[PDB]
Amino acid sequence: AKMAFTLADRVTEEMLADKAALVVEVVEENYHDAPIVGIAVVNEHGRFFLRPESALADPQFVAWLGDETKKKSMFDSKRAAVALKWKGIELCGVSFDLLLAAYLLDPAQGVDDVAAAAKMKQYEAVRPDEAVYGKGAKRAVPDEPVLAEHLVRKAAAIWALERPFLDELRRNEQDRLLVELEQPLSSILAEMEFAGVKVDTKRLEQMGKELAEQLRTVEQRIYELAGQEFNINSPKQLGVILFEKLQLPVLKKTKTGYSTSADVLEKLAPYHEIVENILHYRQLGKLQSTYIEGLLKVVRPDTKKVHTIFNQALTQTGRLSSTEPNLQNIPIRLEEGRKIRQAFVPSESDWLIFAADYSQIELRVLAHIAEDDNLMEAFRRDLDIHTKTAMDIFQVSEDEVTPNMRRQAKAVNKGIVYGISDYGLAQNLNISRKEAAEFIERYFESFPGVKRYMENIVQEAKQKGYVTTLLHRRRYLPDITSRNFNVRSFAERMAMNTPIQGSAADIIKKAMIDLNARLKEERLQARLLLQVHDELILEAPKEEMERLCRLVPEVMEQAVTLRVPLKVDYHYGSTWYDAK
DNA sequence: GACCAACCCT
DNA sequence: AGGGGGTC
Repeated sequence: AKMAFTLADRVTEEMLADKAALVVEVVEENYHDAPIVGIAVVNEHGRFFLRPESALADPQFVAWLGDETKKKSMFDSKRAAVALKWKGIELCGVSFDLLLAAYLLDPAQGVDDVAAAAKMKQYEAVRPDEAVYGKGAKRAVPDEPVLAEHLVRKAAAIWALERPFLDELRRNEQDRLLVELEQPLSSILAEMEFAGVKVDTKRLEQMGKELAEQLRTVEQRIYELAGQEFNINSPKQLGVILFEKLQLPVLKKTKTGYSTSADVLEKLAPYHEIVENILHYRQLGKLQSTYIEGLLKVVRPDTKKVHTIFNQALTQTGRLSSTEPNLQNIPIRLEEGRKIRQAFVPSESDWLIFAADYSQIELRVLAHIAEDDNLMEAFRRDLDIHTKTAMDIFQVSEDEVTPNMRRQAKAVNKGIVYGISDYGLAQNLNISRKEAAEFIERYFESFPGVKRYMENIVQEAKQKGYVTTLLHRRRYLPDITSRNFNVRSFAERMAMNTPIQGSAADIIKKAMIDLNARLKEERLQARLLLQVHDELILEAPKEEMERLCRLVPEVMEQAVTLRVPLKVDYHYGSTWYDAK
């Protein structure tokens, strides 16, 4: 049903109204220095398609994109913004972003294109991107006539839906969450990704060579112990050597057949010398293949930086997500892996990396929302919460809390936050189910308000159909009413966990917005680089380091007021690794 | 190209 | 709790 639209040869004044639906199409998944293939505008005066080359050599048009008074509605404005930044062009005045609007309304829907959003409000006059571009190897930009129609249909759909979405957002009391939190956050994220993080490639390469040598050493040793040669990365091949040939005990079974997971092999270490070498092999293999080679692929040879993409509209809890590369899972737990962080360096000379992290934010949030007196009081005293929990479940004095008692108390705390069952805790603490249920029972005696909260929250999700966060983020949990025990059980755990994890997301988001405002007021050159759930990473001049030590934590700490204080720790140094 | 099993992070 | 090579 051909939609009417002008395929313009040049930009005209009536295309630059102070209110428009704009589509700036970037079909590359990774939008960094990626082409723009089409522009559509839809407004009071009609519907228009433009060609980038024309539209972007045009001062009038670029002035308009840049103009903050001229208000745009879009879908995934960060994608457009970053693609335009790589071309030296600024995008401002995005008053409404449908992708973020749909995301707040229902993360479960998985809305990843305009069509998905449109179905939510019964609008079907737009095609799914995957249908116009195909998928995988057949991904292709179409001919002008087909492209032109699709862009305009998305612009047109954005035009039609903004009011319907803002109405529902308002009804959920999520309108401020879109306009004050997520949409501003999108601009800060656009800057972060474009700035990117500088990498020392020679430092990486050297590490690759050392690993290479060590992998060969341990690999040969494995063959020698095995008494033959086999592919160690092959489950089928490794299982045979471990369980048929060396006759090691079959502790666990996979769908495929044999389980060679770490927690399994560690149990088998005593029987044979070959097990410890294999775990080590894999550990090394993992760093070489994922983190050295995978990183060296994505470094941009020109700028010497990696430029991640932060997904703002993906997780079910309101958290961010990072890809190409993921900088939110760089090794930190074992020193061998941790060293990788020495490869991440400031972008200018005489600058330093500055890391700031919240301390036990999830448990602090639980205390606040649960209103547990015993937990509130623990954090007001600034105690060690795991040592404290140990004391309370084991009924002992600080003097008597052994490292094992702590480790155990800690596991209980995570479990409460993830809302696990006696079985899950038993699996984690490697103890009997009865013992696990004794711990939990003890925990709830020590913290009755937390118990009260878990019961009440499951009941509220049952009554309302969703659970909310502090800043009115929302998550629907249909399965909570399901008659299957396992499906219902999982729903209840989400019921318990989401307001904790989700409210923590909200807090750090606000901190990021607040922090940005302060950095500008202060006219500081410091800049945000990464966010890893409970921490922010910046780079700034050595001269600016002392000020940031006061400023960054103050801003993060005052983001919200709760019944307990928030606590931030910081460090800085010449590399990410040294900011410890 | 799609799954599985494995291992990285908060 | 939430994410991010081998085989057929």
